[PDB]
Amino acid sequence: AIEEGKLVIWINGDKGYNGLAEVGKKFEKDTGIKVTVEHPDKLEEKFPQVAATGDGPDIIFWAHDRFGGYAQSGLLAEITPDKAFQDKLYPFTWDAVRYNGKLIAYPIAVEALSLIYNKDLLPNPPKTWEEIPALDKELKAKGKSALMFNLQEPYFTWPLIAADGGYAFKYENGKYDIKDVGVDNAGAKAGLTFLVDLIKNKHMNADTDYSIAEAAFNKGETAMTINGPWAWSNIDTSKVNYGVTVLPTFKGQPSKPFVGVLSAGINAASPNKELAKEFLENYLLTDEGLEAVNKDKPLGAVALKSYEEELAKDPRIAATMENAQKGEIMPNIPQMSAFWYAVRTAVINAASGRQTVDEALKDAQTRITK
Ligand SMILES: OC[C@@H](O)[C@@H](O[C@H]1O[C@H](CO)[C@@H](O[C@H]2O[C@H](CO)[C@@H](O)[C@H](O)[C@H]2O)[C@H](O)[C@H]1O)[C@H](O)[C@@H](O)CO
Repeated sequence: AIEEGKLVIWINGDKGYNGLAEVGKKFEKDTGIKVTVEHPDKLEEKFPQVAATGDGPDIIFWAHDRFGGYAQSGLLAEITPDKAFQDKLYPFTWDAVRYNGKLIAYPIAVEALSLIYNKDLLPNPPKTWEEIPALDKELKAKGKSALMFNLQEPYFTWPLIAADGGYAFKYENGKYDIKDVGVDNAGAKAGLTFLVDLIKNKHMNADTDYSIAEAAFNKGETAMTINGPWAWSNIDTSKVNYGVTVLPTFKGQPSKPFVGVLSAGINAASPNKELAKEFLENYLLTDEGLEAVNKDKPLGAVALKSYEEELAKDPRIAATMENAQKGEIMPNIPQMSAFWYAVRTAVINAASGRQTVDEALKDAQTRITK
């Protein structure tokens, strides 16, 4: 039934747990309360299991969308940050941790796709998607392509599809309307058609995936790619001179990438909810706290305004946030899963010629609203 008087924190092995332990150290140094950081295997699957029996960690870190299912089972305590603290974070990040009208976690980091370009091949990247075909023609004359990115996952193609109007679920007043889905509308239609046209016109290949695109950019064969902060470390080793900027606009409208927010939830069965609040609010979500973690392993962009403004000195992080604010938080409802699978199938089929754009989207829409 969770031990009282200390804090047990669970965070994934690919995050800065060592850096976080540094924050726990200061917490114990000031309060005399011990903080233990653990990163068990398959922790996202373990948490709902142990938390269901009134056990598990006091605090759990994970992408915000997975917290919707946890909150649905009443695994997370409703947090109580005052207005002063709420003003400390970007407002859109608070939307990522709200379930059934209640705040159930503290936003920590922000991640979204950005346009990654090769400064030596394209020092002045295109501001619009419409400009890409002509650029590809010019680059192809050199044996290079203009753009290569993962076309197998809807997460990567959606930014373009949503640009002129596509959307997963209408987020009206604090909640998502599962009856209002925007996959089979005019905007999504135009976006997908543009994508399909790039393929038909030989500017992109329907088979291009993550690994294919990554190697191409890393070897200087393509001038641009679309990826997240998680991929930077795999480019840095490549030595290629790259930059990260805002995604291209389509029909004059900004691309709208989905946003993932690393969040920290408090176990509903924790008898240390107040200690958790103190740690998260006044130790972790401060410039000194986030610096400790970030310095260990990059968080990318962060939810805390003050520190983000400091990190933004890195154009890659600034671009990450610019795209995120123009994007949409990933919905934390069960239906979002149906959205991913249906749209994944629609884009694949439309790109291969298996389905026309109209039928692909209509079919996706019809299944998502079921
Ligand atoms: O290939 C590396 C990625 O898995 C990367 O995660 C990022 O990209 C995926 C998309 O492939 C994002 O997943 C989201 O979107 C897909 C639909 O395309 C859904 O099936 C997922 O449920 C949804 O989360 C992911 O959010 C994004 O971080 C790496 O894992 C990276 O996170 C860590 O190296």
